[PDB]
Amino acid sequence: GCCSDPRCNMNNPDYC
Repeated sequence: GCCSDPRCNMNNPDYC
């Protein structure tokens, strides 16, 4: 889950 990761969430607007 990309939403759980702060960096993933921030850099992946399509993912989360």
